[PDB]
Amino acid sequence: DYVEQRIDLNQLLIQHPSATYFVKASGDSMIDGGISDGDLLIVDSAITASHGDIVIAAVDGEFTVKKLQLRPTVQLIPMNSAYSPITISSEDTLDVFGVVIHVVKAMR
Amino acid sequence: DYVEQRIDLNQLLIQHPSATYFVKASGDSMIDGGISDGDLLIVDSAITASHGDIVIAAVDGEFTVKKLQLRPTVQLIPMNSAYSPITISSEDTLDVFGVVIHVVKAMR
Amino acid sequence: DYVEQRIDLNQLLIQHPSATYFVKASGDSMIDGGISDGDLLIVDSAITASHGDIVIAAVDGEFTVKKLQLRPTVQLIPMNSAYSPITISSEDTLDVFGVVIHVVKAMR
Amino acid sequence: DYVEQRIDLNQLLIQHPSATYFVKASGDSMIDGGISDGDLLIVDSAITASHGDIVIAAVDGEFTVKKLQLRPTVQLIPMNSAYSPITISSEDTLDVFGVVIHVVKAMR
Repeated sequence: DYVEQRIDLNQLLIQHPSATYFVKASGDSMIDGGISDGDLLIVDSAITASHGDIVIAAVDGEFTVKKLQLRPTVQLIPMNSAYSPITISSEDTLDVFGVVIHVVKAMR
Repeated sequence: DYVEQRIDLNQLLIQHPSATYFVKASGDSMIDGGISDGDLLIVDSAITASHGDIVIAAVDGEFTVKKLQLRPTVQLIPMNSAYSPITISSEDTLDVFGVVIHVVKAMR
Repeated sequence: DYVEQRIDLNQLLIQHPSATYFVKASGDSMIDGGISDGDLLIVDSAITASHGDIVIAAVDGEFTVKKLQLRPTVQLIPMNSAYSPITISSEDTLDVFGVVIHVVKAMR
Repeated sequence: DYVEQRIDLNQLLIQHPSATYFVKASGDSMIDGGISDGDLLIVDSAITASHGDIVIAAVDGEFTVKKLQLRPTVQLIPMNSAYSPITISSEDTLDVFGVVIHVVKAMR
């Protein structure tokens, strides 16, 4: 007879469970990226950030969810035409805490 | 000492696990709604559809993910200015298979 | 005198009316099975799928009408020599929505 | 003759340099604790949080600097009579990112 394999979102969405956590998006600096105020960002800290990845980082002691740009220069760029990029020069401190792998949007 | 309580997406996102399943969105008839081609739609079939809910439905034997409109007339309307609404008259058969509660977008 | 008992297709073809629905076949992956593009598949969801039954299922969020194979391994196999079987391994999710009990072919 | 051994703040203040970072304090929910808006909090993530420790934590996806209370119940309590405690029940998710070991106040 057939057996219904019940849905398991951790197996489907999470690769490294012991290093995965969720951060709630704030503001609309990343709306064009699909990230809106209130959404859940599933963050994996066991994977190393690359050019293009959206990361949870701390610039000069302040956290933000931005798109990592390593070339031509290290920068944290938004995905909203109204916001401006953040350059990471030598007097600044960049700290990446994980790569956002999924965005969970609620509908009701 | 303190002990970390690991993330559990099922507890966080699913209410009726025995009647919840995921459908993969197709095309872009629902982009303004936040649903894009490829996204996972978490569907709950244990809740009854209401006006405004985004549902997985079959109209005349063909499946679709659309927004249910019961007033002023029963219709399945997209969320893309380029697509047109579907009226459900008496010669047509509507069949709702569940309400989309969350959209999981991947960021790689 | 004789009384003509008018034809009633629901009584003749449908066993569980409250759980029976119709899906329109797509493509020709099941032509050898007698299912062709456009035909109506009368689906009963109140009956549990067995080896050999033709089912409406969702594999990784995508719907299909295929023949259920449980032995020697779970597989969704077509009925067209040109199409290839689908194995349902542990990283995959199978979801059966009902057993096709009849096929309605139109003639004009 | 005598040779002066220059000051080194890392040797003096940091124990695990590979897991130490600085977070800039926000608001005044922790003023009685000596932490004021703008101060640098030197955070060590290589040490496990205990009752009484001031930690950098994320409750339901939102970051905060609070005092960890494990007894009688797990709570995140401020150090400002005007703010109220945060209980961490089962429907809530606590995530500790490190213990604050020092507060650097600037005098200009």
